[PDB]
Amino acid sequence: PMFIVNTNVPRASVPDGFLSELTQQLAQATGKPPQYIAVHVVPDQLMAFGGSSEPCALCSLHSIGKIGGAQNRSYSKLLCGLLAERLRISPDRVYINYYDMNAANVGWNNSTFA
Amino acid sequence: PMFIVNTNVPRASVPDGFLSELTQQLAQATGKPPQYIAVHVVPDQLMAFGGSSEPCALCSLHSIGKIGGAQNRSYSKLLCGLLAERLRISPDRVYINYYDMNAANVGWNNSTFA
Amino acid sequence: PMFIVNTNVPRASVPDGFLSELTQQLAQATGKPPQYIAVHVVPDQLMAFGGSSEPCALCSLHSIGKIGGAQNRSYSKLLCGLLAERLRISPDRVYINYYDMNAANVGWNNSTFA
Ligand SMILES: */C(S)=N/c1ccc(-c2c3ccc(=O)cc-3oc3cc(O)ccc23)c(C(=O)O)c1
Ligand SMILES: */C(S)=N/c1ccc(-c2c3ccc(=O)cc-3oc3cc(O)ccc23)c(C(=O)O)c1
Ligand SMILES: O=C(O)c1cc(/N=C\S)ccc1-c1c2ccc(=O)cc-2oc2cc(O)ccc12
Repeated sequence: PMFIVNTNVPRASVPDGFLSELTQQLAQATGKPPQYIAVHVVPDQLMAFGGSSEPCALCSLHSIGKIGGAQNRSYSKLLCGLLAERLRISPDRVYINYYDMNAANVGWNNSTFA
Repeated sequence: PMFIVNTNVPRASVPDGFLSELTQQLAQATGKPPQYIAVHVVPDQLMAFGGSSEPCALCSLHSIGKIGGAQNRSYSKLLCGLLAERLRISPDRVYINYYDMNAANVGWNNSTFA
Repeated sequence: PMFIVNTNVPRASVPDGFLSELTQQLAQATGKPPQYIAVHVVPDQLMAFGGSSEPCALCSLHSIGKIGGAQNRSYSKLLCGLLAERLRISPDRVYINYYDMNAANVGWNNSTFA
């Protein structure tokens, strides 16, 4: 998986170990080796949700395949829970866009996963 | 809808209240309340368009329906107009990628929309 | 094409002229005029790949056509090669998401490409 979180929460409010925790939790949820997991947290953003710049997040979760999608709900509970507990963002001010990529459309190590 | 603008315009030339302006304009364009509108503006970016570092933008509009058909062109007129008038970016140095999301691929508030 | 690189390598490591280099290399690889190419480099990011904060990147290449099995493999060697040589990022710590955009779904200059 590749998980990206864009948030207006400041850098100082992102706990030490947060990328580690995302990685470990994504490994547990997908059941796939953690060595392939990419995580990206982007704090201090100029963002609003519902016209308010209270804490919010816009996220992306990319997975590689064709039959992917069934775990989206489970991921939403997991990831909203992490953003709430760690970054103090209300789950109702988070969107997570899920993208199931074709292997031929993901590059890695000089080629693609096709 | 979720609207994201990445630009090399500096933060100081982003007007005060610009997030609210985007939200309001999208509320009018959609005919739906501001409540579920998310906006994200990213200034100060290292960008080039056409080999030039004159002001430019790369944008995304994600919507669960409410796009396609003649709506993408209408959005482009609205959103290029706003970026030209407020951020002083030439419309010919803006790209906007439109994404018609499936509700099952959008997470929010611990769940997904379908 | 539109090429975006998100990386934890510092801004201070990005060579002067890297945006121009990416623009020219993309032109020659995709066969598209440099005048239409957008590049966006985002350094200093809070990222991990495989649980490690060693240099890594998450990239996107959007194109209206010119995306496919064989083309993407070639692009991956080219783009990993530039990230390795210029930014010192190992190719096995890079993902590139390729998006074949329909012209109807790309806004530009107050309108869309189709
Ligand atoms: C998150 S995106 N986890 C992840 C990343 C890469 C891979 C993986 C492949 C996925 C899908 C494929 O069709 C082929 C894959 O091949 C490899 C090959 C090597 O060497 C490493 C990883 C992948 C997975 C995965 O499911 O295997 C998961
Ligand atoms: C921008 S992304 N505006 C937005 C976001 C979500 C929703 C909305 C749904 C949209 C599409 C669906 O198929 C189902 C939706 O269900 C809900 C349910 C709840 O509780 C809140 C919002 C949505 C809208 C929308 O206009 O309804 C708009
Ligand atoms: O001509 C192209 O293949 C093209 C390539 C681009 N490169 C990266 S995203 C961007 C845009 C276009 C293009 C473009 C691409 C597809 C299409 O159907 C129509 C197009 O029309 C154009 C008109 C113009 O004045 C300028 C460019 C286009």
